[PDB]
Amino acid sequence: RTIKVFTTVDNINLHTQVVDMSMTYGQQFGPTYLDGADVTKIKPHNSHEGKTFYVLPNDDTLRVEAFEYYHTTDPSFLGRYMSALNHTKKWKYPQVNGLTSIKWADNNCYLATALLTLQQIELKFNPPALQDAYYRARAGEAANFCALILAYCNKTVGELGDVRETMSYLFQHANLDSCKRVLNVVCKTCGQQQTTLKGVEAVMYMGTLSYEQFKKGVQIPCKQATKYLVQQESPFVMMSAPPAQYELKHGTFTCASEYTGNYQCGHYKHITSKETLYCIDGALLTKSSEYKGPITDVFYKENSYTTTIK
Amino acid sequence: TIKVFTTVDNINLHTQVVDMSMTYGQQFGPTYLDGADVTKIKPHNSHEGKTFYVLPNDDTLRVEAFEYYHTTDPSFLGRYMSALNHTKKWKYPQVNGLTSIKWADNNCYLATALLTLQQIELKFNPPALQDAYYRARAGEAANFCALILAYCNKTVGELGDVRETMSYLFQHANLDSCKRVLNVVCKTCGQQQTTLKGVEAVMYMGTLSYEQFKKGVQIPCGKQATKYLVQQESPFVMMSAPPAQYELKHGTFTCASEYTGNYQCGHYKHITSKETLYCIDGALLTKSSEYKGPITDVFYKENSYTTTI
Amino acid sequence: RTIKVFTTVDNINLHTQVVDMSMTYGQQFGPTYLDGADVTKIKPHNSHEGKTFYVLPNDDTLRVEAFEYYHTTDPSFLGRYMSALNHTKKWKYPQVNGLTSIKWADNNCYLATALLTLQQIELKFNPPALQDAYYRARAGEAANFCALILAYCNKTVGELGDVRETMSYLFQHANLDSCKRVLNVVCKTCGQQQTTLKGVEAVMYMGTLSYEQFKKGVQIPQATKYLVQQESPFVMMSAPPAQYELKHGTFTCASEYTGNYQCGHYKHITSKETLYCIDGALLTKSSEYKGPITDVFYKENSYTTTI
Ligand SMILES: [Cl-]
Ligand SMILES: [Cl-]
Ligand SMILES: [Cl-]
Ligand SMILES: [Zn+2]
Ligand SMILES: [Zn+2]
Ligand SMILES: [Zn+2]
Ligand SMILES: [Zn+2]
Repeated sequence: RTIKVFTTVDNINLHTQVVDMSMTYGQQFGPTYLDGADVTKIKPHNSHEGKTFYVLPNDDTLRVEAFEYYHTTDPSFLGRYMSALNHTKKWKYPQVNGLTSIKWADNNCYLATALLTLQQIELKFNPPALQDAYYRARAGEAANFCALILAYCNKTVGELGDVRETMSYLFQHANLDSCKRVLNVVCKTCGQQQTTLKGVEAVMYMGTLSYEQFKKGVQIPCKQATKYLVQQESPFVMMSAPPAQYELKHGTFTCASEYTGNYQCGHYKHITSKETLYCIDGALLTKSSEYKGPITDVFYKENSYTTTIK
Repeated sequence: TIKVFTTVDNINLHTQVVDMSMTYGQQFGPTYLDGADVTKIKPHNSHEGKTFYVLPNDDTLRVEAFEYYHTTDPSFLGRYMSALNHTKKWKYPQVNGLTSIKWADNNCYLATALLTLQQIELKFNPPALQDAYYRARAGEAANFCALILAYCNKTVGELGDVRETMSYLFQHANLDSCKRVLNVVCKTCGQQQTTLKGVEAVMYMGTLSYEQFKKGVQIPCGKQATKYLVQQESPFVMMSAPPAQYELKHGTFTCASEYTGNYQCGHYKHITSKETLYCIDGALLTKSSEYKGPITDVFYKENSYTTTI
Repeated sequence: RTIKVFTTVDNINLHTQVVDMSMTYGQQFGPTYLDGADVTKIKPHNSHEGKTFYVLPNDDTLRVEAFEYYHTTDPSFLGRYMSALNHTKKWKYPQVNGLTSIKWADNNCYLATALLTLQQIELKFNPPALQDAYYRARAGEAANFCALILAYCNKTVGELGDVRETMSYLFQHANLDSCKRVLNVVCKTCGQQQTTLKGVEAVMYMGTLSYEQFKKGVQIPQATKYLVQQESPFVMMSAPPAQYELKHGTFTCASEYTGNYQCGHYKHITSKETLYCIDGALLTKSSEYKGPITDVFYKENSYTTTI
């Protein structure tokens, strides 16, 4: 006695199947999932009739569809995505001041901070899987998008996390090709040193948080040199620096990432500049005319910059 | 070959003659020795006449398992044995009459559950859980903990919630004959009374004070309303609320659950009302005439209540 | 279409292999690793030609080589070592005041504290795998050594840890056989009680941190406990974390512990020309130190009491 169901790797190309009720899913399909739940070792139930089941690439049709949708060969990917998903579908994604956040759960403050930021910067993912989920995230269905993020960064639920690290991995799969930065390092001894970055390395800097400062001058070892921004072409810039007490002034930035705690007691909050300043702490929300605290990331809007130096 | 026992329940022992060359796995599939996964190792000497947990791989063991555990989930044993392998190394000291746990692997929430379960009238429907619950009260609380972790799909080290844990456990408790009746009075939308049975009858999330729950509580309807208790029939009630500063007065409650810390830095302590107030913090024990602190659960003794409203 | 690679369990006995490009590694070898990375499920790539791959003991040659090198029959060992390794190779091991530390990651403060201590106390591992890695640790390549420690102690990455617990498991595999301690407990009621410990139990004590005090007298259920004879290159004095003042050059190194439950942090203090506090990649100096200490290591050759 057999029933009718669907298998897929992308949840777009559905493949029609007739499962033997006695035999388990695993026997027939190998690794098999039902909205994250690993159903490899259980046997086809009745309620399953005409439901969609994620399976592993175990033929050429599914090996293509997978790579086409996910832009990855890693045969562990689905496993960890489905694992991640099984948890993230039980997380709460409340609307907070227009934005999909996450109620705090499983040290996920860094995923929340990522998710709030991604809704406020111009960006387009190269993988369909990521672009699709990024749309349905902004809507309010951000479970999938989170699972994919955890998957793409090889993180697991409960694992501690870094916003800046996560943004980096995600910007690999963003279309940032036409983004461009030009930096110049002036020592009176060793002369000049200019660099021309494209892609991810064009938008991210680790050293200071103030973008205005980054244009004027920044002191570094070669004794000391002067680093400044020559040309920036990108829709945003991310300015990261080791967490330090810093005053955020309204409307001088897009959003920021706060980090209290030191080791495994570390917590990210998200600050966003709107009509006034809002601090998004998962499901909780504060307002002030100005903000002071340990900031580690700051995002700034940009179109085209050129410096008035030499 | 040597003589050993396989079982799924550790009650029906099945006599076996294991080939010394071949590993356990080859002969039995997944095989465990007090939690330790011995699927890949070969029968040793010291094993003679020891009891080994195996997976349901025939109809005798498929029945015994479901009869004892009240679940068909073929991952259950795996996670129970995994859990067990750790919990058998935990310390379970007696603290003011009660089996606690020395702090280990973020287990403060299991400790708090365990201390509570010893102070509220309850009967588990699964034998596995009832059996272990008896041997827990005695002092052998390793198994009971493993089963709790198992039944709640938690793993060791995983952060935990007392209230969430109690809920999952009360699913397998016999609470059928428990009954609650609640009434919500708005001057706009009139009256609204509800008749809950089972788990939903004993647990409430909103406020900690049981006395206040009988008088009145304010909630949204585009207006706010008045919620009060009409009838309660159960041996205890659990009053949960988001952790908040609250004053515990001696002998106005059975036990409580305290929660300090915010994100992954959260700690549960257990407070119990006896001749005075005792705070059980794993293996540590304090006493005061009164207590003030962030409480999130309070348990109250009850037989039968009816309101004069 | 096939390429040439090497399989091994010890990375000393290399076994030459010709892998089918279509089939994955797993199909051909079972569990297969490339510097920790589990490559059981991926197929032989291009870059791999003439690289060394860790495999599981799946014949008697590799079952011997493994036990010879690791001194353990636990058939899970390599799995967890390679798993551990896959993370520890991404950790930073900076030099700090002469010593290989670790930048903080995955609650690893206790591994850092162990590692800093092991560089400052005379010790020899019985497993080759551990001695080999302990040399390459002191040099600066401490990824392997850490993986092996995590492996040998049945810990995983991110798992919370105890310095004293870790030292114990490690001293099992240290050659401490000729180490010896003699303790005497004097009650005016129940008379005298002396004990003769050898091996690991000879160097470790849980009760107080002061070695000088341990020689004079210590009160227990009361009675008086004192050290009669000590023969070992170091002693470890552990006690539940408590405020304690460290005086320069009265000890080798210590272990600090702030925090209570899962918020606990180990720092390492070392006595050199002055006092240095190693907190992973961070470094402090003071003329004196006061803080919650739980372990203190002392240099010793041969002690005998005048009591
Ligand atoms: Cl947040
Ligand atoms: Cl507790
Ligand atoms: Cl350290
Ligand atoms: Zn210069
Ligand atoms: Zn109303
Ligand atoms: Zn913490
Ligand atoms: Zn005595």
